[PDB]
Amino acid sequence: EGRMQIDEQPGNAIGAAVEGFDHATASDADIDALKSTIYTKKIAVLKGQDLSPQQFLALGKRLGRPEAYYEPMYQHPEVTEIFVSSNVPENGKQIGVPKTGKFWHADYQFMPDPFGITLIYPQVIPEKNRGTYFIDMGRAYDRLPEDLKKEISGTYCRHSVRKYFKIRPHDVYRPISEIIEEVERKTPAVVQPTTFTHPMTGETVLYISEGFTVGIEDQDGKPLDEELLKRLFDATGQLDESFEHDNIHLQSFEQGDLLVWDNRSLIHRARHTTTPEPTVSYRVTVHDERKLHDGI
Ligand SMILES: C[C@H](CC(=O)O)NCC(=O)O
Ligand SMILES: [Cl-]
Ligand SMILES: [Fe+2]
Repeated sequence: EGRMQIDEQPGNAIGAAVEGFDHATASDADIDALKSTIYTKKIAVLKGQDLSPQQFLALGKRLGRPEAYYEPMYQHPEVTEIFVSSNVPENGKQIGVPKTGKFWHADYQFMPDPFGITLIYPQVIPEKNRGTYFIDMGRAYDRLPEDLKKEISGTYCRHSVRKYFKIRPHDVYRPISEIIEEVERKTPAVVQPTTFTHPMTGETVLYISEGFTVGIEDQDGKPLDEELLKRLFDATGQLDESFEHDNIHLQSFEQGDLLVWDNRSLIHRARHTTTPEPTVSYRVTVHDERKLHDGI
């Protein structure tokens, strides 16, 4: 230990690069500084990581408690805790699930107890169309018009996987209404405060995403017209299919990079499939020392 170096982007710019990180030997202070960087700079890019799937899980265990994805078709064949996004067949077989995350979302936002930290370890990186898009929803909250902050004050949002639940191999020949009903039973919509206070930073986070947030309700639980959600999606940059909105950050990476990011503050989205270049990434998702927000 005592060799890790963190290079934060200047000022309010998102992100930091982390050199000399070895998960097997990092000190307690090293991990504390890395976690502080994640919560403050939102994306930490670990450089020069050459890890097996088993070692990648070991690295995640240094940061928190891993949770495996609740649908197992996403899981790595050797490591249940690794979620695999892949469109490269292996021995002709589909590993993980292709073309995941083509919509704005925070990970597990449709679940009652979402984890605070997402780790992505790219395996196959497009030459041209690489990277992941991000919006910092605490910064996006701050940039809302004052009256729009007022309009969501005291409201609650409903989040559900019902739009982007992916058909599974064993769903073939089932009637679609059966699958729709099963999703509502297995993963019922969850209600969260529209905004919450980040336990680590104190920031107010606007916890919505176009992909999972399906309704908004007033302070008494009465459903509000979803045009409010559309206006919030619009203001925060989530309806811009050009990805030019000022809130949007394109995070690129190179071989050996490993992204660790704040899954309270950030929403993210895969790029458009503007090229046929494949993507393969391994994901570990960990709970840290606090719940997503104090109301959980
Ligand atoms: C529905 C998504 C997975 C996918 O894009 O197929 N869930 C990812 C997550 O919430 O962690
Ligand atoms: Cl794109
Ligand atoms: Fe995701």
